[PDB]
Amino acid sequence: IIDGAPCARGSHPWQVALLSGNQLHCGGVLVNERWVLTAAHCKMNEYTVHLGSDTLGDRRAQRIKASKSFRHPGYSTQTHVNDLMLVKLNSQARLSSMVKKVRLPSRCEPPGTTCTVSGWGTTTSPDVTFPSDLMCVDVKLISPQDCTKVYKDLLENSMLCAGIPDSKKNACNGDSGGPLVCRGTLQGLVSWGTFPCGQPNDPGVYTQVCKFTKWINDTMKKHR
Repeated sequence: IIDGAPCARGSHPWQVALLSGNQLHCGGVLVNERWVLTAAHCKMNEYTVHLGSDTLGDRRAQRIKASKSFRHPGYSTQTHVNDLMLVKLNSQARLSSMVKKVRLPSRCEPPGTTCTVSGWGTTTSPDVTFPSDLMCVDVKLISPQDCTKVYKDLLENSMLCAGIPDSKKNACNGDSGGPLVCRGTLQGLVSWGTFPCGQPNDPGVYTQVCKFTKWINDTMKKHR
C-alpha cells in the first residue's frame, strides 16, 4: 500500500494473506469458513493462508493450508480480465472477533464513492519495503470514462478503477487479491496498475466484485 497508514487494529477481520515459503504472496478475503476470494493472478498449487491478525508473523494468527483453487474460466494472463479465484481451505477458518466473513455486494458503488484498500504489500516502489502491520489507504472510485483516458481499451466493464487526484495513494505488489471496501461491502479485488506503483493520476485497477456474484456463489456450491 503506497502513502497509507497502519489499519486500526481489529477493523479488517475478513482480510487474509496468502503465503509461499513464509513470504507474502498475495492478499485475499474470507468469504466463509471454507473459502478465500483473491485474484486469479495469485494461482498456486498450494497456499498457506494467514488469518486473524493485522501482523504478518503473529503467533496468534491462524495458518491454514489450501490445496484447491478455481480461477474464473474467463481469466486472461494477457489482459487480466476476470481476475478472480476461489481458494478452498483444507480445514474451516475458526471465527472470532479477529476472523469474520466479508460482506459481499448486492449493488455496484458509483464513481466518486470513498473506499479503503488494505494489504501487506510494499509501501515503496520500485525499491521494496514490506511491512509487518496491515496498511490502509482511502481512495475514490473513478469512472470508466476517466480511467479509459489512462488505460485505453485494456479496460473492461468488469474492472473497477480507484485513486485520488495528484496522489501516490494506491495498492502495490503484495496487495494483489486484497480487498477494496466501499460503504460496508467488498467492491473490489486488487488486480493491476502501473509500475513503479503509486504514480499520480494512474488509477489502481480492481476486479469489480458486484459483476461476479453468481459465479462466486455457484463455484462454492459446486465444490462444497
